Order: sequence, then structure tokens, then C-alpha cells
Amino acid sequence: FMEVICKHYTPLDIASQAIRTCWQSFEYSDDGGCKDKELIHRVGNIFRHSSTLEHLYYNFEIKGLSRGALQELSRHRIASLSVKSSRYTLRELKEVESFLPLNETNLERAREFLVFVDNEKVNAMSVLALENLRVLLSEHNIKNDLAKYAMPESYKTHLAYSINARSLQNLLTLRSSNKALKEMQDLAKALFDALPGEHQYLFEDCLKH
Amino acid sequence: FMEVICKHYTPLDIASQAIRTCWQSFEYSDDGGCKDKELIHRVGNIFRHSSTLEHLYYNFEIKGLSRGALQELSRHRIASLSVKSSRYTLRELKEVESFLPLNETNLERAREFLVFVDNEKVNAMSVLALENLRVLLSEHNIKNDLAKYAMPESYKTHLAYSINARSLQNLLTLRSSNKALKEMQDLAKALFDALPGEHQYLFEDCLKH
Amino acid sequence: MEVICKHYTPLDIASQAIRTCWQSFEYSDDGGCKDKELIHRVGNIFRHSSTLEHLYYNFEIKGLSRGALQELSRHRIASLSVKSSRYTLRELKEVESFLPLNETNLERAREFLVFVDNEKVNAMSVLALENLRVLLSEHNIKNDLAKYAMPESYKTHLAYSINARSLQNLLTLRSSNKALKEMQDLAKALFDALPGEHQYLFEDCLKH
Amino acid sequence: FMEVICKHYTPLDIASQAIRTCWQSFEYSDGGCKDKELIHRVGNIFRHSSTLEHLYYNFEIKGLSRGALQELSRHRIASLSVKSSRYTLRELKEVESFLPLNETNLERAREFLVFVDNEKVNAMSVLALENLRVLLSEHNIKNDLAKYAMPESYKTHLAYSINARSLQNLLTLRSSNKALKEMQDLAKALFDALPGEHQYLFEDCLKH
Ligand SMILES: Cc1cc2nc3c(=O)[nH]c(=O)nc-3n(C[C@H](O)[C@H](O)[C@H](O)COP(=O)(O)OP(=O)(O)OC[C@H]3O[C@@H](n4cnc5c(N)ncnc54)[C@H](O)[C@@H]3O)c2cc1C
Ligand SMILES: Cc1cc2nc3c(=O)[nH]c(=O)nc-3n(C[C@H](O)[C@H](O)[C@H](O)COP(=O)(O)OP(=O)(O)OC[C@H]3O[C@@H](n4cnc5c(N)ncnc54)[C@H](O)[C@@H]3O)c2cc1C
Ligand SMILES: Cc1cc2nc3c(=O)[nH]c(=O)nc-3n(C[C@H](O)[C@H](O)[C@H](O)COP(=O)(O)OP(=O)(O)OC[C@H]3O[C@@H](n4cnc5c(N)ncnc54)[C@H](O)[C@@H]3O)c2cc1C
Ligand SMILES: Cc1cc2nc3c(=O)[nH]c(=O)nc-3n(C[C@H](O)[C@H](O)[C@H](O)COP(=O)(O)OP(=O)(O)OC[C@H]3O[C@@H](n4cnc5c(N)ncnc54)[C@H](O)[C@@H]3O)c2cc1C
Ligand SMILES: O=c1ccn([C@H]2C[C@H](O)[C@@H](COP(=O)(O)O)O2)c(=O)[nH]1
Ligand SMILES: O=c1ccn([C@H]2C[C@H](O)[C@@H](COP(=O)(O)O)O2)c(=O)[nH]1
Ligand SMILES: O=c1ccn([C@H]2C[C@H](O)[C@@H](COP(=O)(O)O)O2)c(=O)[nH]1
Ligand SMILES: O=c1ccn([C@H]2C[C@H](O)[C@@H](COP(=O)(O)O)O2)c(=O)[nH]1
Ligand SMILES: O=c1ccn([C@H]2C[C@H](O)[C@@H](COP(=O)(O)O)O2)c(=O)[nH]1
Repeated sequence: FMEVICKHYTPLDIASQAIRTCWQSFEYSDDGGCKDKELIHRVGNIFRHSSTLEHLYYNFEIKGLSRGALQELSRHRIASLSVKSSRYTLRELKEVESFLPLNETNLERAREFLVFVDNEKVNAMSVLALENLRVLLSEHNIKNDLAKYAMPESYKTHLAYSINARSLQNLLTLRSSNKALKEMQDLAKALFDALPGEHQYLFEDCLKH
Repeated sequence: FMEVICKHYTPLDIASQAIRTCWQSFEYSDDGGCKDKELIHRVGNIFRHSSTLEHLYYNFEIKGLSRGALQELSRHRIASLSVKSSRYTLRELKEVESFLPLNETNLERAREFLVFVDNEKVNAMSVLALENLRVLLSEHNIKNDLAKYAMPESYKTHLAYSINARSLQNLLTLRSSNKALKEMQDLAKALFDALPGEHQYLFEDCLKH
Repeated sequence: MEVICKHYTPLDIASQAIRTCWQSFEYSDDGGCKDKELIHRVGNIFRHSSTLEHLYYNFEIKGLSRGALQELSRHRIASLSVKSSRYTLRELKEVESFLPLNETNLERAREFLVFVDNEKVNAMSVLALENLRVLLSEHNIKNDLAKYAMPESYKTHLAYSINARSLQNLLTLRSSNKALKEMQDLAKALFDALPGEHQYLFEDCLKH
Repeated sequence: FMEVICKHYTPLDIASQAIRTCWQSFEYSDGGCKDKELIHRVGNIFRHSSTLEHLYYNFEIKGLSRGALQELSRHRIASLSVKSSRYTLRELKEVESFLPLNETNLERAREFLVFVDNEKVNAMSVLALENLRVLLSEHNIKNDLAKYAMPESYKTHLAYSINARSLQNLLTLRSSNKALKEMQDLAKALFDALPGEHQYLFEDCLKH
């Protein structure tokens, strides 16, 4: 339910040229053909040689991820993030109407700002929290730096996320697992699906458990 | 109101022995005294050689930091964190009593789970979010993975945190700034105060702005 | 020494990241004047310089010495794939002796060696090179053994990838006058190989 | 046959404490029977292997070749401080000639070179060492130029700091039979320099 766009990626040939550089086997190259694609996959997955995959870089856009899931995504250190800052954007709530009383319309309205999960009760509490947050900002005009303390973890964030193919493999493996938080499994799937189809074969098996 | 402890640190002479290895200046060593300590500060502060500070490691324990602050601390990638997981530890609320009504007694009780800031209205909302979370967990027995979504960012976390001196200088410079969140400025001062007095000269200027 | 930029991230990737933090998309100009200056002004504030990490550059580097390779590999926030001596020394099993040290064998020698501005050093490098050739061809010694007699002037070849924030750091450190000369040359060749459009983010790094 | 010393290490109880911090389960703790096995168990779950990063090791390595240095430098999650050839090469300016090659001078050349399992290679290293010595002593050529004539068997000295998680990776990769012999030697030496109590964390890494 969160939106992931791959905005830029590294042509695969960058990877195969890199691999051939090591053993100087350009003679065996087929000018970016299927044998070159095959090479990235086979060598890229020998552990000692997985650093060749680092030459492939992906620039993503992620919309509608919860702050709670951001906590976990942030722990993958081999990546670059630029994240919508609550310290400077919370005033977005100053302008909206109350979400109380809870009812179908207000619950739909609140989904613009909150990630809902598959429990009605939890979602109701997130809206209650969102409403209190709205009041702090809107009626008492409290600063963002203080008000953010009342914000629920289901609050939506937005980010640019950039990551190389070797780190992306690690991410996909850890977060598509059944031990992983449901939202992180969805993020993993959404990131895979955002990849160009031509690159997806390098990652296809990370999601296999 | 938050506590940082330095559990273990690398002896200073470890860094001096490393500087003297580059240019083989082991001749002018003095068991780590004024000749060796002057060297660490002097050379390590030279950017092309700040690499020498990376040999010093600090193991901290940090108590009473909010999840909000944790989002910011997590973005310092050159460091190691082990964090109390809400996915596994939220059942801690299942035992305790209602925090309603919001009387003076229940406010203090709520402080054990929440970071309070310098605004009474914010804190009151944090406590309301806390009580809804307790209700989800205790009255409805909702699983941690779902309930955490209604958790407020003022919720307290607890972590083990290890960092080398070069990265710690960066962290202290960035988070003692006037532009950093108040809780993070406070963490910066506390990390510094937790350091052995002997080591503090390497970091004092980081705090000067 | 040959440096080529095979691929590079479009500038607007970085400007979209910057605008994401403060949600300032209304004020965008679609990778125009303002978007471009935004990347420069904000990317150079230290607390926001991680914005430049979204820009990635893929390079090919030919003609670098193993000596300078020692120094380039010390930049840890980068990716390299390097021609391996353990596997490619076989290249010497073919060629003809480089003795005597006449101008025809010296020329042939620069195929495999980085020469410096001293004729005597270069001659020593060629002599080390001929003994390496001797171990490989005449005695058929394993690569893993003969490689110990390799001179540090021996040429290497690598794919190198690095992001803008780390490239700023590389170019600053290595264009200094304290840097080995060959590394100063590399810094300059990397800058020169960047798209003209990106160069304004890096040129101050060279200014000492 | 290179010399590896562990100058300082982190107490094991630091990782057991970090591990317990995740689950708030210090209640069952003791760095006793539960703790040491806890570290080994949890550390080896890939999703929780970052608990091992709290353990840090400061080593000194003496007598490693420049050639092996190229490879060791490729492990980027570590800190190294290395004897600079650009400044310390003046060390050769004093010694006598290494020629002619005889049992005595071969022994003297070992002070400066790593020998491998072939006499012919070792002789060529000495030849290159002697030329290097001439450039420096007789021609008074600066280190920055002369280093290009240096053989990769030249010895280096370094301080090396690394955390348990990165060290496991290092030992696994470098103790392979696919690795350069010297690196396999180094992997064994690092393991052996570890305090006995920590070794059970790494011994499996050496087993292929
Ligand atoms: C199911 C699950 C449960 C989790 N539970 C917890 C928890 O309870 N508490 C908690 O604190 N965290 C928890 N985490 C986070 C976890 O500890 C990692 O920080 C996170 O998964 C990122 O993993 P990573 O280090 O492999 O990836 P990255 O940080 O992106 O690192 C990529 C690779 O680089 C290497 N690397 C990066 N930095 C270092 C370093 N400094 N030292 C050595 N090697 C390094 C490692 O090989 C790593 O695999 C959990 C993660 C998952 C998937
Ligand atoms: C006041 C303030 C406001 C902030 N606002 C925002 C915000 O609005 N949005 C947002 O997303 N973030 C924000 N941040 C986070 C900031 O962008 C950094 O991610 C964070 O502070 C960690 O800084 P660091 O990268 O220097 O440290 P670390 O991640 O620990 O890195 C240490 C050093 O290693 C180098 N390094 C590490 N990784 C890389 C890499 N991948 N590429 C190149 N070099 C690397 C850099 O030199 C860095 O200084 C803010 C930080 C501060 C202090
Ligand atoms: C003129 C010159 C002379 C030199 N002489 C010597 C010498 O005699 N001996 C020697 O050993 N080296 C020498 N060096 C190498 C130098 O010490 C660095 O290893 C190298 O320049 C790369 O610098 P860097 O760490 O900043 O870059 P990177 O390794 O790419 O790191 C980028 C940035 O990320 C951060 N970072 C990366 N890793 C860590 C880490 N683990 N901990 C904290 N922060 C980290 C730092 O902020 C760093 O600036 C020399 C370098 C120069 C330019
Ligand atoms: C037998 C053998 C043969 C080799 N042959 C060659 C060769 O022919 N040519 C050549 O160029 N190199 C060669 N190498 C070097 C190899 O490619 C690695 O650069 C080196 O082994 C370091 O491995 P590492 O990246 O896993 O370790 P580290 O650099 O210490 O990294 C530790 C872990 O952190 C993670 N990590 C660190 N940086 C990044 C990054 N930027 N992106 C994603 N993840 C990261 C990875 O998970 C990694 O496992 C060889 C190595 C071995 C062991
Ligand atoms: O190597 C490439 C090729 C294309 N694209 C991007 C540019 C466009 O935004 C998108 C679609 O491009 P085309 O399929 O039209 O080429 O993919 C890349 O990021 N890298
Ligand atoms: O599945 C998990 C569980 C925990 N963590 C990390 C993120 C936080 O820094 C800390 C606690 O996360 P939560 O369990 O509260 O989500 O550990 C993850 O990355 N993934
Ligand atoms: O002062 C700041 C502001 C932002 N961020 C990072 C943390 C989050 O990943 C993201 C948004 O943080 P908040 O503004 O919500 O705190 O940017 C910081 O690290 N420090
Ligand atoms: O200017 C320098 C000097 C040293 N080093 C690093 C590279 C080697 O790992 C080690 C010693 O190299 P040399 O001084 O021999 O070049 O220190 C550099 O990176 N740049
Ligand atoms: O076994 C190897 C082979 C290669 N490399 C890396 C180190 C060098 O940067 C490059 C080529 O090294 P040599 O084959 O020349 O040793 O690849 C290693 O680290 N270990």
C-alpha cells in the first residue's frame, strides 16, 4: 500500500565490465548480451566476489511508509536516505479539520497521514493520537520540536532512498523474511517490484525463503 | 533526566602507538605521556590523518532516550547499536495500572515509560497515547507488532551503543549544535560527560559552537 | 593515465532528495537554475551533505600504478574491481625480453610500467620488470609466487564507483600538495572526466 | 611467520550485555555459562550478528608484505595505520650492498623482504631491493620517486583495529584455500593472537 518508484538505476553493463576487469576477460564479452547478463548473476553470487555488485546503484522514492518502519529501515547502514523531517513539516496538520468523531469518512481522511494495519482498534487509537497531535499544533500553536513527542509511530513519512545492488540484496533477504515486520515485508516486495525488469533476476531469489 | 554510561573504552596509548607506526617515530614515545597525548590531539585533528582516532572505541549504555531521538541517532551509520525492541518488549505494559485519571500520581508513573518535554500539554497527550497503548495490549491482548503502531514517539527506549573516537567527534559536533533537537543536544553532553576525563580533551572542541 | 566516466546519476535525483526533507516541491523549477544551486548550497552544509550521496559515478581507470592503487584502496567508501596480478600475470609469458635498455625496449616497457620523472628509477623498474618476465616465461613460476618480485610501478586497471560526497573527500585529500604526485594526477583526471554539468560541485575541492 | 600481537580487546561481557538489551532479559544473565554461549548463539543468527560489532580488537602486525597489504586494505570495515614508504624508505640509506647473493646477504635482505617458497623469486626480490637501495643511497633520489622501484615483497608494519563481526568475515574469506598463502598465514596469526576466551567465536570461520 506504500508507493515505491525507482527513479534511476545503473545500466547492467557497468557491472559486467567491472567483473571482466578483474580477470581481463573482455575477449569473452558479448557486448551486453545474455552471456554478459549471465556473468553478473553467477559471479555476483560467489561471496568473495559479491563486491562487484556494488557498482549497481538504485535511486528510489518511497511514499507512505510509517515512522515505525522508518526506525527499522534506518538500521541498514549501507545506504543513503533523505527523509521528510517532522521537525519542519508538522505544520501540515495546522490546516486540516478534526478527525473526531471516528466514523467511516474521518477514518478515510486520517489515512492520508497514518499507516493502518489489520486491526480496527489499533487504527482507531492511531487516529486518536493524530487528533491530539492536530490539537497541539492547531489550537495551542506548540512548536514542532515539542509536538512531535505526541506523534504515533504509524505516522506517514516520505523519503528518497539510494542503495547499491549488494546492499539491496542483504536488505531484501532480511526484510522479506517471516521474522520481519509485516510492513517491512511489504516494503521489500514493493522495492523489488520497482526495479527495472531487466535487473530483477539478480534479486529474484533473495525473496525466496 | 536520561542516563549514559561508558562501560569500556580503549586506552589512549593504543592511538599513540598507531600514529608512531606510520612514520616509524617510535623513537620519541614516552609510555603515553605528554609527548604521546599531544601527538594524538595534534595529528588526529589533521584531517588527512584523522584515521588515527578510529583505533579508540567506546562502549556506552544509554537509558531514557525517546524513540523520537532514536530515529535521529540511528542515522549515524558509523557506529553499532543494540536496541530494546518494542516488537518483543511491549508486553511490559500488560501488567501495570491505568494512567487515568491524569492526576499528579499517574503523571509521574507515566514518566517511567515516556520522555517528558518542556510543555505540559504535550506530555498530557503522550500519556493519553500511552494509556490507549496499554488498553490495546492489556484489555484486548493485541500483538506487539500491531499495537506498536499506536505508540507515541516519546516512548522510552534503552540501548547499547559503541562508537569509535573519529565517528564520536562527528556525532558530538553535529548534535551539540543549536540546530539539533533539544534531546539530542542533551545526549551529546551526556555522552561527553560519560567519557574518561583523560579522553575528554579530544572531544571538548566538538561542543564549542 | 586514462580515466573515463562510464555512467553518472542525473543532477535532479539529488535535488529531489533535498526537497523531500523540507517538502519544498512547490518551489522547484524542474532541474533548472534554482534546483542546481540548491544542490550546491545545501549539499555543502555539513549536516545536509549526505544529500550528495544520492549522486553516483561509475569510472574506468587504466594506467594506474600498483603503488597508487595502495593509496586509492584506502578510501573505504567506494567500490573497486581491480585487475588481479594473481590471475593476469600470464600476460608476460608472451612478450620479448626488455633487455638491452635501449629506447625500443623502454617504450615497450611503458606498456606495463608507470614511468616517473627520473630516468634512473625508470631503468630500475624495467630491470625489475625483466626479472619478473624471466620468472614467468623461462622458469614457469606460479603467479602467486612470482608476484612478490613485482615492482610497485607495474600498471593496473580498475572499475571504480563512488558517490558525490565521497568523491568530494577523495578530490580534496588527493589534490593537496602533500599527496603523491600520481594521486594528484588521478584527482585531476577524475574531475576532468566528470560531466561538465556536475563539475561545479567538485571544483572547490581541488582549490588549495 | 609474520608477527601479530593483540594489544587490546573488549571484554566479552560487553556483547552479552548488548544482546540482553534487545529483549530486556538481563534477568537470566550471569559473562558466565549463559552469556558466552548466548553470544555465540545469537551472534551467529545473521539478523542479530551486529551484536558482535561491540567487540573491538586492536592488533599490531609486523612483517607483512606490501603485496598482502593490497589485499588486506580491501577490507573496508576496519581501521589501519601503516608505515609510510614515502617517509621511512630512508631506512635503506645506511645498509651495505646485498650483492653478491650469498647465504649471508640473503639472510640480511630478509630484514626488509618477505620470502616465499621459491629461491628464484626470493633472489629477484633481493635484486630489486638492491637497486632500490642504490637509487636511495648512491643517487640520493627522493622517496616519492624511488618507491616505484620497490618490490611488493617489501615489508610493512601496521596497527590494525577491527570488530568481531568484521573479523569473522576477514578470517572466513582469507583462510580459504582460494586465498594467497600469506593471507592464509595472516588469518591464522590473527586468530592465534586472540585471547583464548574469545577464540570459540572465530574458530569455525577457519573451517572449510
Ligand atoms: C528480523 C529482525 C529483527 C531485528 N531485531 C533487532 C533488535 O531487536 N534490536 C536491534 O538493535 N536491532 C535489530 N535488528 C536490526 C539489525 O541488528 C541490523 O542492524 C539491521 O538488520 C541491518 O543489518 P546489517 O548490519 O546486515 O545491514 P547494514 O547495516 O546495511 O550492513 C550491511 C553489511 O555491512 C556490514 N557492516 C555494516 N556495518 C558494520 C559494522 N560497523 N561492523 C561490521 N560489519 C558491518 C555487515 O556485513 C552488514 O551485513 C533486527 C533486524 C531484523 C531483520
Ligand atoms: C540538525 C540536523 C538535521 C538533519 N535533518 C535531516 C533531514 O531533514 N532529513 C534527513 O533525511 N536527515 C537529516 N539529518 C541527518 C543527516 O543527514 C545525517 O544522516 C546524520 O546526521 C548522520 O550524519 P553523517 O552522515 O555525517 O554520520 P555517519 O552516518 O556516522 O557517517 C560518518 C561519516 O562517514 C561518511 N559516510 C558514511 N556513510 C557514507 C556514505 N554512504 N557515502 C559517503 N560518505 C559516507 C561521511 O563522511 C560521514 O560524515 C539531520 C542531521 C542533523 C544534525
Ligand atoms: C597525503 C596523505 C598521506 C597519508 N599517509 C598515510 C600514512 O602514512 N599511513 C596510513 O596508514 N595512511 C595514510 N594516508 C591515508 C589516510 O589515513 C586515509 O586512510 C585515506 O586518506 C582515506 O581517507 P578517509 O578515511 O577520509 O576516506 P574513506 O575511507 O573513504 O572514508 C570517508 C569518510 O568516512 C568516514 N569513515 C570511513 N570509515 C570510518 C571509520 N571506520 N571510522 C570513522 N569514520 C569513518 C570518515 O569521516 C572519512 O573521512 C594518507 C593520506 C593522505 C591523503
Ligand atoms: C580469494 C579472493 C580473491 C579476490 N579477488 C579479487 C579480484 O580479483 N579483484 C578485486 O578487485 N578484488 C578481489 N578480492 C577482494 C574482494 O572483492 C573484496 O574487496 C575484499 O575481500 C573485501 O571483502 P568485503 O567487501 O566482504 O569486506 P569489507 O570491505 O570489510 O566489508 C564487510 C562487509 O560490509 C559490507 N560492505 C562494505 N562496504 C560495502 C559497500 N560499499 N556496499 C555494500 N556492502 C558493503 C559487505 O557486506 C561486506 O561483506 C578478492 C578477495 C578474495 C578473498
Ligand atoms: O540506464 C538507464 C536507463 C533508463 N533509466 C531510467 C530513465 C527513465 O526515467 C526510465 C525509463 O527510461 P526508458 O525505458 O524510456 O529508456 O528509466 C535509468 O535510470 N538508467
Ligand atoms: O524487526 C526489527 C526489530 C527491531 N529493529 C531495530 C530497529 C530499532 O532501532 C530497534 C527496535 O525496533 P522495534 O522492535 O521497536 O521495531 O531495533 C529492526 O530493525 N527490525
Ligand atoms: O534534526 C534532525 C532532523 C531529522 N533527522 C533525520 C532523522 C529521520 O530519519 C529524519 C526525520 O527526522 P525528524 O525531523 O522526524 O526528527 O531525518 C535527524 O537525524 N536529525
Ligand atoms: O600519501 C599517502 C601515504 C600513505 N598512504 C597509505 C597507503 C598505504 O596503505 C600506506 C603506506 O603507503 P605508502 O606511503 O608506501 O605509499 O598508507 C596513502 O594512502 N597516501
Ligand atoms: O586474492 C586476492 C586477489 C585480489 N584481491 C584484490 C586486492 C587488489 O586490490 C586486487 C588485485 O590484487 P592481486 O591479485 O594483485 O593480489 O584485488 C584481493 O584482495 N585478494
